[PDB]
Amino acid sequence: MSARKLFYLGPQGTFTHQAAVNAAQELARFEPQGFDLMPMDDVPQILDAAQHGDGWGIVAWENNVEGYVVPNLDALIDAKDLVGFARVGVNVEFDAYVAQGADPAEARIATAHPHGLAQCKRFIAEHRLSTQPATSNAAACRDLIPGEIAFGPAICGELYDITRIGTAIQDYQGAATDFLVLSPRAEVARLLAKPRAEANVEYESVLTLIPLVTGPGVLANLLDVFRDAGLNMTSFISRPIKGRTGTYSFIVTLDAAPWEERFRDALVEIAEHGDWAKTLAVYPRREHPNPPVTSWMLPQGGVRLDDSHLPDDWQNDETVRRELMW
Amino acid sequence: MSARKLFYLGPQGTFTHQAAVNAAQELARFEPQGFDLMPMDDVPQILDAAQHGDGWGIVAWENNVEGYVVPNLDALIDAKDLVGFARVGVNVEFDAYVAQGADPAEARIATAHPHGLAQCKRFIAEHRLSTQPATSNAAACRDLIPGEIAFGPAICGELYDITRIGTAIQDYQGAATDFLVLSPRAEVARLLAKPRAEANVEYESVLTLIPLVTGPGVLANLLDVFRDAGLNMTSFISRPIKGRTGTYSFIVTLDAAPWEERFRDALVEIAEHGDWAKTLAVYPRREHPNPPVTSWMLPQGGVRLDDSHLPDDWQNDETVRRELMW
Ligand SMILES: O=C(O)C(=O)Cc1ccccc1
Ligand SMILES: O=C(O)C(=O)Cc1ccccc1
Repeated sequence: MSARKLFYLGPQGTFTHQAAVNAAQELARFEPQGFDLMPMDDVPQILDAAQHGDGWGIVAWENNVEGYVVPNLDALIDAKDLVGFARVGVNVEFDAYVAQGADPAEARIATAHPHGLAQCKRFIAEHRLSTQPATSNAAACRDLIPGEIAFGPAICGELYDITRIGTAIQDYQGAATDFLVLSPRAEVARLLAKPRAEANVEYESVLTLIPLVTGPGVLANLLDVFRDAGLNMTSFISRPIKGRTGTYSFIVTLDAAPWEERFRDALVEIAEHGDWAKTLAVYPRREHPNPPVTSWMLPQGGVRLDDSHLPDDWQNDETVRRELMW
Repeated sequence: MSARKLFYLGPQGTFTHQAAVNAAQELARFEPQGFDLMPMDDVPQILDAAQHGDGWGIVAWENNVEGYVVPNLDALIDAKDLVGFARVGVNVEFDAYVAQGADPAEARIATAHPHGLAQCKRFIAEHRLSTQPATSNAAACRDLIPGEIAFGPAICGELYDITRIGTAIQDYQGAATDFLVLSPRAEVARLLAKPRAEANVEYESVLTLIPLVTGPGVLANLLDVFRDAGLNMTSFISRPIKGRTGTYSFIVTLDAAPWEERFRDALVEIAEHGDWAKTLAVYPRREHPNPPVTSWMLPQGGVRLDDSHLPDDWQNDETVRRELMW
């Protein structure tokens, strides 16, 4: 009858804690009696407790500015019995805090994890603060005393007796981390019985593929399979297999559920070629902004030709030579 | 007549400082009068000074455990006039240090950047140390006083009056970061005149490609071009174009120089399709370990069939259903 435990990277107040709160909200219907959010010291302990069946884990997956959390990716790849079934986002915003009762004019020190101080340079500038490092942004907000300002997640203001003096004060606008919720596979299959039965098309999957061949053409031959099946991808990365340099796996995120016939037929083809395959996550399809190509702002330099009216002798232009280095 | 300046992420003692030392050695023949290694506060300042023509920059590129340094990747993508021309590695090993004259039995505190303490857990355990955070591992070794042990790069022992008591004491064996050396493009083209003239095949390139089309098949059609040209890839990642979600660029690392005819003909084809393209780096080809496929150790679970003798009704095996979630 107990609350479903949701294990996240501690301590209390981290962005991963916020992710757990968000997850508990979106997943409320799966666990009517609610969730018990439990901080853990690290990610391997989270996976272990999830895989033992004590509850669900939530782990940072991808940030749009910093990329994948590669150790988490690698750990999920090699888990014996976990799969992702929800993907939740947390905007990376830092608030500024003082110890309750402390006067902000008297703060001379900014405290946060060094990566947090790096994201709040302007604020530190504008307030003439020195910097002191903390083990985490959250620990900084926990340990606040007068004469300091801590930078941390919005959630810290809920958890500790601290006074918010600044909201979303970080330099960069628009960074966000996505997190996956993880559970043993049989449990998830059951949770997915209805959409699987309804052949619901509104799902995304994350898949790892290892063609057991090397050399030119291996990835092209693989991806032709997804093309010919009409499967759209939204993220792709190559990784070594278990840190071994010179080995190659591929992790794809696609706009399909593995029960869809086109997906099924792709995987049959890939598996019958001998490639190793594993589905790492299946979760409801997020709605992607689709800014049109004609509105895409391209990076500086580079070569771009008008495909319907090509320039003459374009291959020898000095600027082309520079950008392509040929 | 001066030393060539080499700008790296400060302060003195960082792994990036070690990378600069390594770079100065491998590149000694380009600058007979030697190098002046200059620490800078951040990467954008490094790129700026490189692009202004004050000297060369060196920036962290990819770590095998943590992946690409995505902000560095993105910054190079958008530079107006920089290209990489050397790729140097630094093994991630931490040494343990005490203030000169201090007795190691009396150390009660370990100091490092939190990511450094996280990589040296066992040592901290085995020595009954509490932990204190520092802004960087290097800063920890700089600021050493008795009763502390700092964890930092080998180079710290050269730069500060500190006594090494432990060598490569970190938990994980075998992590390494590669760094790129950057310079304006005309300068690099000149540096590459000989191998370009000799049509030297012993180079690798990093390339960013942006097909100006969306939907299924876009990447497959692109990569078919590299297949048909016999170009082998060793790394691949998708990225948003300038943080914009729903836009897509691709960054490939390949075993060819852009002057090679097969490479040239690939890029002609890609450019005449309308895709935007930019070469981010060209540098001597590193020798890749090529462990044979039959020796590849695969991750736990997953589906792998014997391609020459397939199992019967394999698509309905309970274990298959679990690993693929269909
Ligand atoms: O080819 C497709 O499926 C596309 O949508 C392009 C793509 C491919 C892989 C990652 C991101 C975008
Ligand atoms: O298809 C090839 O070129 C391969 O070598 C496989 C591959 C592709 C992309 C990144 C790493 C390996």
